[PDB]
Amino acid sequence: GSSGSSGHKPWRAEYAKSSRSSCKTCKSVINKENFRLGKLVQSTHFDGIMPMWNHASCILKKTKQIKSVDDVEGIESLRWEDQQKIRKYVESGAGSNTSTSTGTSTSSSGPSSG
Ligand SMILES: [Zn+2]
Repeated sequence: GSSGSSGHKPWRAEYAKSSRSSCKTCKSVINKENFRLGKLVQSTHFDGIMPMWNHASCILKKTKQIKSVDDVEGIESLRWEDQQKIRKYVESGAGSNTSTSTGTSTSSSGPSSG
């Protein structure tokens, strides 16, 4: 795919228009009409960006994920309650019950089929 829009937000916000995608944090299906989050990670090799699809609640529960609501794209399209989950997460100490962990464990990361 071709494009030309300098600058790209790390996180994305938009209601899933399908139920084919499956979260990575919980490894479940993301039914359409739901608020999810996609962690865009640029690569050095030649390959279409891989948006890490994860329930908006699967990420917010984690720590050191989002810096500010400004980093989230399309966040203005999300429902009020949803938009709050972001700002109310980036402003306040990410995570609850002081539950902080270094990223996520490794799961056969490599030969992943698909
Ligand atoms: Zn999930």
